[PDB]
Amino acid sequence: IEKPMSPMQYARSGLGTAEMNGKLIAAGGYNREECLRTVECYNPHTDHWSFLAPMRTPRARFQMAVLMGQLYVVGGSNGHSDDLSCGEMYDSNIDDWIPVPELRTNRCNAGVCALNGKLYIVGGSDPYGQKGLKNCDVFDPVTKLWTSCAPLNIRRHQSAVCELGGYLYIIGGAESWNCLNTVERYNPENNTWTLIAPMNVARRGAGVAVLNGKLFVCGGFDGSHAISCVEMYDPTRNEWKMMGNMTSPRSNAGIATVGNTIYAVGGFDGNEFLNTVEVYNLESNEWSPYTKIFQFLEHHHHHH
Repeated sequence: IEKPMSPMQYARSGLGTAEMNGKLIAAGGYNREECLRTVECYNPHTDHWSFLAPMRTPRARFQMAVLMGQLYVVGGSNGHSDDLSCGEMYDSNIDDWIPVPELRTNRCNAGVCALNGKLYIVGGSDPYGQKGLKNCDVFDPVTKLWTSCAPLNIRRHQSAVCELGGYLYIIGGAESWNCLNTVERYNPENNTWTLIAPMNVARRGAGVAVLNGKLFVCGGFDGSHAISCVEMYDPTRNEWKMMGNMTSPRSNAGIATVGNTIYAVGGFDGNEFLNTVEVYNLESNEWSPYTKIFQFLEHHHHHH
């Protein structure tokens, strides 16, 4: 009737995550052992993880966006001594990755996000530098043409990015070794970045999920700890609020909304690389690694 959620097969950090067909996608990332090209997929109804088609090459320190029902991955790094990594598009119907040569780059830890049918690429860094980038560039996957975009006010990498209400929010990150609690909002109507209410806690490698028309920033690294703090942002009020803490501290983990439940997966807890998963509960304001098993013949469930 109730069980702790099945962890991933591989421990992952610096992974990309996204929702698709009511399932949680966890692509790539790395750990103390290796870099990953495998893509895992959690079915909440059956509480099983399964593999999607692997990426062309191992990819970590990258971000993933959904654009018109399709996953795009941009940037990242490997252990193959090859800065260049072609962009990849995932067709959910075929279960295979399509190359997008126009998205080939060596940019790492950049915010990758969709908005008005275009793919935004914000901040990040060359795979060796710690100094951030202000750069913003827009890719139209239909016309395959790039277009210029106003730069950030503050250079940053490992920021959490997301789209809500037709604006982009870039959240925290790091400038050199300095973690940021600053948050910038992009307005595509007049091409501007605005500094909005900062977070309570400065974070790099934090994750974000949009739910109930609000942003839920979860985890990251505050210059000392890999933390488990969660603070929400309410656009209509322009202010942050500390929420229930994750059951594990996670930096550079995977944060995404699947259905109307926020999921947290993988990450680095300060000592070990994680493969665990947990969910947030909105009304109760609590995280839990437990899930209630779906039975369906009398007492029969997918765990036999």
